[PDB]
Amino acid sequence: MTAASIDRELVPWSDPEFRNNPYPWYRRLQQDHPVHKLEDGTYLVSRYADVSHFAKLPIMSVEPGWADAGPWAVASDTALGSDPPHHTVLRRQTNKWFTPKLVDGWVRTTRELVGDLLDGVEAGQVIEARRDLAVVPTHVTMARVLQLPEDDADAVMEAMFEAMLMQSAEPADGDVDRAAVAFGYLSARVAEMLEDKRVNPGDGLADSLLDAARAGEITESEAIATILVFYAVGHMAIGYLIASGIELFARRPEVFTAFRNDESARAAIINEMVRMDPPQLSFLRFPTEDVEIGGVLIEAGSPIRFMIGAANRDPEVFDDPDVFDHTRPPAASRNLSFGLGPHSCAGQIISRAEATTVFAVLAERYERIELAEEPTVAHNDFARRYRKLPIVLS
Ligand code: HEM
Repeated sequence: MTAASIDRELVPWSDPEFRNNPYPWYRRLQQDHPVHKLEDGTYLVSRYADVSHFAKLPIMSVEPGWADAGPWAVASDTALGSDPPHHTVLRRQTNKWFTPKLVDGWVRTTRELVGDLLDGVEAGQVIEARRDLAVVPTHVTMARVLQLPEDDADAVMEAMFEAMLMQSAEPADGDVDRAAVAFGYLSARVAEMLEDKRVNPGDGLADSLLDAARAGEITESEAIATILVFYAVGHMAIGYLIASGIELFARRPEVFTAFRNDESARAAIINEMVRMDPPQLSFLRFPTEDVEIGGVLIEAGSPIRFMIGAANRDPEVFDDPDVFDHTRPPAASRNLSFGLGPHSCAGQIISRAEATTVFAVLAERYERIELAEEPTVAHNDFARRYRKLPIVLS
């Protein structure tokens, strides 16, 4: 045995079966190696109590990983790659556009587009739900908040699929070059859109970010990067959650019937979907001083990968963690899928309302969702993805 063969036994990042369902390997990792140092120097932290306490500490920086991330170093000029104090100012620029009463307006776009798609079908028609119920409605919702052209969902989704390959812990040969191609496309399309906006300003979130850079609250590079990331990821993790929830309502029709029959249960159904199938499985921090976790001394500047998916199945927190149950008590009703601490997801309020909206419009019209064929997926060790989800509604 070697350190490398031990790591492959515990977390075979490239293995198709581990990509399709990592949860059996997470259970072993969490039981026997809850703070595990990989041969590359990354520490894997997988117990809920340890991720929830340590990952949000102020000593946990987000700067080093994104700064060294090649094509992804665009995130250094956003909240995702910025520490406080300037992190607070970058987040106020977007948080102020996604308060609950503003989100109630933005998700009218999601409702209108789902209603258009459903009005157009014949009875028994196969709907490709990944594009038509998840990616297009969410892309256009966010493009309309930004006040950017809304017609490019398919190329933006292809670009982001290519850009996410290199976020694997074991990128394939060529994956960093695929991300440079993808970001080259998105940066050129955003530059063309913002040149049009300079000449003809509107009053959306992209104009608010450009005004904040002109006022000196953020830099021009931070305005442009934040517009690019909200535009490009508006469809992505939220499109995965909507497709995952549609597959759950087909495989477990009694959950869709409960969603139909009890409005007061709808948030908790969605949150149980989110606990069980997080679209992002982990995230990195780099502590600014030495820190002991699980009796292991981690030196300043080491990479710590907090394993969200593994934590969300911790039987110290959730009884029968592999069973879907939307009636868990208040102390076992929350999860780490939108992160925590200052970098908790800047899309959380709009994402929960977009999923609520797509599921509510389907429940207004239909009693049952069925899979027309098995779904086609393209998961890796970092991010989950559907390629195709053909369904029939009745
Ligand atoms: C409208 C869609 C979304 C947008 C625009 C969006 C945007 C962002 C941004 C800008 C951040 C960084 C915030 C900061 O560093 O202060 C973030 C963090 C995060 N998001 Fe989202 N997000 C979206 C949907 C989702 C969904 C649906 C999930 C999972 C259910 C998700 C999971 C996460 C996680 C786990 C983080 C924390 C990453 C870290 O701490 O390093 N996001 N999101």
